[PDB]
Amino acid sequence: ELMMKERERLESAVQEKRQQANRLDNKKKGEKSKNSTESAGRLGHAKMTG
RNA sequence: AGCGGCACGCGAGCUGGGUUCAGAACGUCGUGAGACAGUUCGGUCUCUAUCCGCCACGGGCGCAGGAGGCUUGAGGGGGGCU
Repeated sequence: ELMMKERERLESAVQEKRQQANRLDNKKKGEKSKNSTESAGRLGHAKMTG
């Protein structure tokens, strides 16, 4: 009952590949709905998404 | 009641609403410290311009006797609506 518990757990933290697919949402030309809130202009030391 | 470039023009010209500095809470994953382009309320922006560039006003020797006065125009700018 643990291998059907502690492996259902494992296949739902690989379910946070969703923040990979938001940069390419429509994947063709996503000038996306986060590209006006970046502050990443070489300074303002901020953690990137990758 | 246009489209586009000018380091997605412009912070040694000004603002700091946005997002991702330290505080705190909701949902969700984790036994746990913690975490999530998922949401929410708070958060320090620096008196003296050396050199090119620009806007206005000056000091010398020039135009081959020393001075006053009125002037032409090479060239360049502003103005152009409905």
